[PDB]
This record gives sequence, C-alpha cells and structure tokens, in this order.
Amino acid sequence: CVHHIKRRDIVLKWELGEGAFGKVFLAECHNLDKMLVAVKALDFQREAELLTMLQHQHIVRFFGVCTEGRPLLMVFEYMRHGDLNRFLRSHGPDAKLLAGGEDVAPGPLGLGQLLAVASQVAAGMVYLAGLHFVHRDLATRNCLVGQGLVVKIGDFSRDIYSTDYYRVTMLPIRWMPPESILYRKFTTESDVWSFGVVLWEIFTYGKQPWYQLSNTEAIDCITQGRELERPRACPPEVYAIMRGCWQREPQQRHSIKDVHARLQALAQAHHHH
Ligand SMILES: c1cncc(CNc2ccc3ncnc(Nc4ccc(N5CCOCC5)cc4)c3n2)c1
Ligand SMILES: [Cl-]
Repeated sequence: CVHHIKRRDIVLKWELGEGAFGKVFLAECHNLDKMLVAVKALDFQREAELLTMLQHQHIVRFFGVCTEGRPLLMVFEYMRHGDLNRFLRSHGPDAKLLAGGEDVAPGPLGLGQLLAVASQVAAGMVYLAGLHFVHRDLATRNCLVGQGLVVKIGDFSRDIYSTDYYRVTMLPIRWMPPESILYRKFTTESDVWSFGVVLWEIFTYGKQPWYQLSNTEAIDCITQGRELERPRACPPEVYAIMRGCWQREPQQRHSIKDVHARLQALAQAHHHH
C-alpha cells in the first residue's frame, strides 16, 4: 500500500535537523514535477504503512518511501517552523531577547494562538480515536508546525531532554496515566490523558512535565495521583479541561471530541479579542 519513490527523484538540499534514529533533510522531489519536501533518513514498513493509512488535515502528509538501497528514506510534506516543542520554547516569554534580527514580531504567542495550537492537535486526536487508533506517544515533540500556525501530528522517535523517556523498551512516563505506567495499558483514554499533558506543555511554552523530578520520582508522583500545577499563562477554563483529561479512572476522562469542541468554543470566543 506504501507508495515507492525512485532515489533519482529525491535531491537532498540541506539538513533541517537530526534526531536519535535518523536525520531530516529539506529536499526537492520530482514526479510527485518539482516539490519541496522533508525526508527522514534511517519496523520501517509498519511505520510507513501507518502514515499511508492515516489521512487528515492535522496529520503530516506522507508521500512514500525509498527502499532503493541505503539509507531508508521517508518522504513527507515540509513543515517550515519545525517541531512544536521548539516552536513553543522559541516563541515564549523570552522570545524577543533571544530571537534573531530577521525574526518577524518576536515575543510570546498570545492566548488566541495557544488555543489554535491546542485545538489543531485535538482535531488530529479526534480523527485517530474515530479509527480506534491509539497513538501511545502524544507530546509536542511529536507534532510539527507549518507556515501560518498550521499544527499537525507528525510522528507515531526523538526527545528534547534525554529524560523524556524512561527505560523500563522506552516509555514517555511524564505523558502517561497510572494504568499505562503500571500495566502498559494503552487506549484512547491513555491518549486523552497525554493530550491533557500536551495542553500543559502548550500553556507553559514547552516546559517538560515534572521537570523538577527524575523519571522514578515522576512515576511515584503520577501513580500517587499528583497533578501538574496550573501554568501562569493558563486561563482557569483551560486548566479545567486538563483536569477533565486527568481523571484517575480511564472511563471517567472527557472524550477527545468534547475536549476539541470546548477548545474550539474558547478559541472562537477569543478571536475578536
Ligand atoms: C519531529 C516531529 N515529528 C516528526 C518528525 C519527522 N517528520 C517530519 C516531517 C516533516 C518535517 N518538516 C520539517 N521539519 C521536520 N522536522 C525537524 C526539523 C528540524 C528539527 N530541529 C532539530 C533540533 O533543533 C532544531 C531543529 C527537528 C525536526 C519534519 N519532520 C520530526
Ligand atoms: Cl476545575
């Protein structure tokens, strides 16, 4: 089902960044005549199958693979502003004094932009839950930002701090509910919990959840029922949505459809203000 692209049709331009299990290049792709794309260089067939199967406005567009020798390539649409975690951090309260001279309006993202970012990640999660698909690793580091604040889920691995994953098989324990940490029970309800944690990342401008703690201390705090504090930039109504995602019992957590509807209502009420 995965579309195969000829190596000759892929012209690598320059590296955009590099992660753990691969590199990311800006490239030009022919016969897709001349298109600007992002190429990830390294199961490969299973991850490619998933990206082929998924098709939504808030899931990164996938064009196919190149298995003509080595290295294995994955072709995606180019998302200009990169990963959402770095985007949040570089557009936070300390965006002006740290940004470059050419950078357009350096400063923190306003409430309207934070809600639009949150609403687009939720739209992608609504699509995944409708297909009974469990992501298992939802976090801003796995999201991408394109021109005009277009936000999409881009991956189904890399990290900002090495502490994002815990060796139990690497688990993103800071994003996980107690049933996932304790029994590896992954469901659309464990994904809604991770979405509540993504909301916390958005409203802290990309801070690591439980940053003050080591992964073993975070496991203890999470399983004991400790809740992440309300971020300074988070309105009380957004924190109430986070708490709805964080109900201890998986079946008591708000559905992603209701979370999305509430984020969309708040975003619409703030558009003209
Ligand atoms: C990340 C999240 N989700 C999916 C991925 C792979 N998939 C895709 C697809 C399309 C892409 N279009 C542009 N950029 C992409 N990724 C990219 C570019 C630069 C960085 N860095 C490295 C660290 O310092 C700052 C710059 C990071 C990631 C990208 N990744 C990657
Ligand atoms: Cl509340």
